[PDB]
Amino acid sequence: KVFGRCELAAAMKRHGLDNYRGYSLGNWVCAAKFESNFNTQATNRNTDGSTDYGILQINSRWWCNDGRTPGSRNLCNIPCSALLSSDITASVNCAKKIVSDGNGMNAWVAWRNRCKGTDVQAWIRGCRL
Ligand SMILES: [Cl-]
Ligand SMILES: [Cl-]
Ligand SMILES: [Cl-]
Ligand SMILES: [Cl-]
Ligand SMILES: [Cl-]
Ligand SMILES: [Cl-]
Ligand SMILES: [Cl-]
Ligand SMILES: [Cl-]
Ligand SMILES: [Cl-]
Ligand SMILES: [Cl-]
Ligand SMILES: [Cl-]
Ligand SMILES: [Cl-]
Ligand SMILES: [Cl-]
Ligand SMILES: [Cl-]
Ligand code: NA
Repeated sequence: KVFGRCELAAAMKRHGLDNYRGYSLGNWVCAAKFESNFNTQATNRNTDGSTDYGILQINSRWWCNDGRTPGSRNLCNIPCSALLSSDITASVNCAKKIVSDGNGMNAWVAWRNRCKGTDVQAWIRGCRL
């Protein structure tokens, strides 16, 4: 599914991401924009052989099982395929675990490089929330 901006903002808020670990909704929307362009089916292969999956490009090195990442973990206890669903529940639940791991949203390199410190409220401006 490719979400609309405000559509995704509303979904993330309904799943409790808004201000989760202190990160306002626009941080999450911004991250999803640059990770996936709001496409739940986004995948991308890393240099190390892991793969990032879904709206928030969650990686198989730690977070999910794809059967093809040697030595990896599955700390969200999900198949990585769950992260590609039109239903964002699994991506959100797993993102809550990631952002709690100690480095906050810096776990998303793209967040650090493109969202951190910017006017992230722009990403939710206008939306009925
Ligand atoms: Cl929308
Ligand atoms: Cl947009
Ligand atoms: Cl918020
Ligand atoms: Cl915001
Ligand atoms: Cl990489
Ligand atoms: Cl597993
Ligand atoms: Cl497997
Ligand atoms: Cl594996
Ligand atoms: Cl393969
Ligand atoms: Cl594990
Ligand atoms: Cl599995
Ligand atoms: Cl959803
Ligand atoms: Cl889940
Ligand atoms: Cl933090
Ligand atoms: Na894994």
